[PDB]
Amino acid sequence: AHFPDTPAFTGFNAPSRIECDIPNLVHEGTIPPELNGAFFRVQPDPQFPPRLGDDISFNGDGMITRFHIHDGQCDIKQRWAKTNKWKLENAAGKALFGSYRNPLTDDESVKGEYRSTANTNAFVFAGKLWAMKEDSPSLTMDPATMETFGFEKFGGKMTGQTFTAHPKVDPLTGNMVAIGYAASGLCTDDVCLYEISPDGELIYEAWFKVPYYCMMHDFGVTKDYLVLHIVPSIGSWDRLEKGLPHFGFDTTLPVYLGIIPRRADLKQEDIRWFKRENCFASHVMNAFQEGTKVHVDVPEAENNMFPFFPDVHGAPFNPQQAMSRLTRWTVDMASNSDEFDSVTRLTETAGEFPRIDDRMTGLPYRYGWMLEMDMKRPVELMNCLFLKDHQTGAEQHWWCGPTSSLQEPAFIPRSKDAPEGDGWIVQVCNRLADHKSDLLIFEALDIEKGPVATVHLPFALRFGLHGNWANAEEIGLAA
Amino acid sequence: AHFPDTPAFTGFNAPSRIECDIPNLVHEGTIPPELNGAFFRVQPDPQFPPRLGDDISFNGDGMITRFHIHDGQCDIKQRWAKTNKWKLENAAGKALFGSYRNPLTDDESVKGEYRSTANTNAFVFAGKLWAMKEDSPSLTMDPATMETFGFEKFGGKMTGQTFTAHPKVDPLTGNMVAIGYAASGLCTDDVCLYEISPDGELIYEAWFKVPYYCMMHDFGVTKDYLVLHIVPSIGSWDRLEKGLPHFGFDTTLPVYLGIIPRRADLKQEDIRWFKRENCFASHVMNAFQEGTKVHVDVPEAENNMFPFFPDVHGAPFNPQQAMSRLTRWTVDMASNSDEFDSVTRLTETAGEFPRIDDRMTGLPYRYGWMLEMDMKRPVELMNCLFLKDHQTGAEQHWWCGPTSSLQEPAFIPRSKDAPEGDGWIVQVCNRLADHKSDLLIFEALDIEKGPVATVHLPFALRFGLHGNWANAEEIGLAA
Ligand SMILES: [Fe+3]
Ligand SMILES: [Fe+3]
Repeated sequence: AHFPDTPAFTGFNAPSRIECDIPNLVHEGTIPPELNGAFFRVQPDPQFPPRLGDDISFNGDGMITRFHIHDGQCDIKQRWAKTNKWKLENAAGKALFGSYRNPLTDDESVKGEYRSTANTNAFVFAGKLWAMKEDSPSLTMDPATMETFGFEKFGGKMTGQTFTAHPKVDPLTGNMVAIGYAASGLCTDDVCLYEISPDGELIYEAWFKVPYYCMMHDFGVTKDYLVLHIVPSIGSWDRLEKGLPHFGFDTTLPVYLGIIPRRADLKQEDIRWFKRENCFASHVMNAFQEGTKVHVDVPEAENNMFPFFPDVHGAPFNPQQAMSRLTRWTVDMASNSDEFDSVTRLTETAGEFPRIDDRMTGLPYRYGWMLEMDMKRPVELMNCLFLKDHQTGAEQHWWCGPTSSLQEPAFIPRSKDAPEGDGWIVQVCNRLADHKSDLLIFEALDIEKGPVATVHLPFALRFGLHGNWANAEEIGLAA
Repeated sequence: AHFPDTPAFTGFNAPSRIECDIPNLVHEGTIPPELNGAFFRVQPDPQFPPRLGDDISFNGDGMITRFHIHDGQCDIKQRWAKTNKWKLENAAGKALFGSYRNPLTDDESVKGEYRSTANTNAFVFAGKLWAMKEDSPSLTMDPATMETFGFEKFGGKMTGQTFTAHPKVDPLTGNMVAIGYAASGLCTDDVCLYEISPDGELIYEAWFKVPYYCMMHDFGVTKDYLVLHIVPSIGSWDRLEKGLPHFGFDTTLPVYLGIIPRRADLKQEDIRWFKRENCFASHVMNAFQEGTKVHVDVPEAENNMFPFFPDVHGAPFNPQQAMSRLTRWTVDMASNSDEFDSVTRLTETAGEFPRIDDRMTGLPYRYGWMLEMDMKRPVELMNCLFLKDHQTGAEQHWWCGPTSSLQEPAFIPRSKDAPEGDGWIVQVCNRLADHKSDLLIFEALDIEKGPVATVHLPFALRFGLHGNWANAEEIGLAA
């Protein structure tokens, strides 16, 4: 394959496309013999050169990595998420879909096809692996063999056209809670709220409208509510006609937080929109209720964090204003006005990719992990694992050294009823000087001493998005 | 896996064990659209940590790489050669066989098992892939799927216990010509000569004895003769009992060249042994007859080339005396004495891994390729591809640059009846600074301009041994 000689396709961003199997990877330290399950993660990775001759990172085809940890060893299986795009392009021997979220650039042969790359999450639910991209229904896959099933529309009961890549699991029921924005077509202001039962059946789909179409990438869930931030990374057909990146950031628009009842009978008038000044947030650590209030913890930045989705008024990217710090947004459902009850920065540590012990989804919670950017460290940039204790305020940091960077952590519980945060953190480390990757395993509440085990891969993973652990019994692997 | 922190298992020698599939690898330049077939090569690569806690390179399990070149692209498939050793150790979850060519160090559970790692050649013949190790019958594999069949003993017609990893194909018949040394058991002086017809049936097996047991790694074949050099890298049960490496070099023993009739009716008295002073040679570029003479071209060194098989009298390794240069050994079957007719250095270029256009096997020939060690080049060591023209004397060199090294080249003919050397050279390049490998494709008689195509692998291969091209119709791949 002849790929462009551009930054998105070179160096750390060289196309990989490795499908492989390796058991018993070379490792150092002690892999807890308690562990029996697998960590799934996804990397965008282009099957073919892009039609335009360049592209962005968020547009590579989804390649799924599984790290099966058992018997004190770690194995790898890596396979493509075989979306309709993947299959059509594979059969044609070339790219047929064009630029990111831009159907105007697709070959005529694939008009009316799902454009999903399934490249944003590798999530386990209802005995399936969900390879997820927020512009289409989720793909599903067999978590044991990693074969692909297809797109999931729940027996026709899902009528929305899209499904999130940030599903939540409510611990009170085991339901998956999801959204789909642009639900009636590209750039529409319609959103669906979905709840799926543990058996994988759609329970309900509820439609509503938002203040403006924008990237609704993530959200929070509480017992009673969907908690939906409205942040003006906006897109439009006009942008696409003009050849611009689908999204761009508008610093002149307000930010909202919508509190939407988790109810099949939802009506637009049931929703409360709280309003604040322009800022940027993408991911949700967790949300929870307290009295008549809703709290959501997000990495908040002063301005846009996506250089590839630029300022709509032509301003150059501002890295300093893109620094994000975990911040609690609180709204009171009993309040008179639409003002937030409070906005409170929770740490001065800059970071992103927030995670919790997912058994605390929607509940008051003590611990949060993030990828941290510590710009004071020497470097030759997400260079630390960070843990925040909301009860005491305490912070832990672990630095991966001067020639490495880190990918999103994932929490592994010791047992179903173990206390919050009792378990391990796993995360990919990019060993950039060695052009390879490690899988690191930490004691989840004692990270400063470093990983208790380091699993070496004999090749490099690419930049990853989201990932998750599941125990073996949830994914068809050996007890 | 916990591997030793020793040079044989670290850095470039880190265990890989990658089984993978990647079509349409990222590449630069122009892959000739004429090419339609595959290059197979083998790397020793340990499935498990060694029993002793250290080992040597020549003892890793054989991992087979196939580069399928077609339609102007290159694909990779990499799979283990599943020897009985591989299978037994895989089932046990640990190493059971011990040190190199040393049955005394094996677990009792595998007494009486073939110790083959099938790690020395990946050769195509009779519709099969032969994964070869000279201490046992060859393994065979499906060249299309790369599944393993098992060990080949030709319907019981092979009674020798071993088979070479340097088979030759006689162009006059299409027969495979092979030897097996230590044919009646470890360290014995018995050798078999075998010829196999193009259909894969054993034609004959002929037994003879050699002046002394030694590493009989390679040999030449002419129309009438097996041409067998006797070089004193010697082994013995006593060495093994004393815990020494199986082989060690004895500078006090003479070197012989045996001329053995290619005849099922061979008797010991039919053989002529020519004798010369101590020196070292391992590989054969080619052998051929002229009148009553036999010529064989070998990389000759003054002393041992294997530091891991040390001088039997305790001398430290001498790298200067290990420099090998292509040299013609000529013997006259009509001569009165046992002296060589002549020994003539053919180049001052130092190198090894000699190859020809294999359609010239056993015949007078014009071209030879080698891996060259040019110690005058900057380096931050096999660093050049070398081509010798025996007709004009001309030499070509291509240097892979200051941070790379090269593996064995293989010649690809343009067509069955194309002239000698009309075609391409393929070879793996170790891009050590990038911890990855390239496959290089050269115009076989115009190498100084560099490769016409460079195929990037998204991972590193390990040190390789021998490899071969076959056209698609010889290996079950698409026309
Ligand atoms: Fe995300
Ligand atoms: Fe050899």
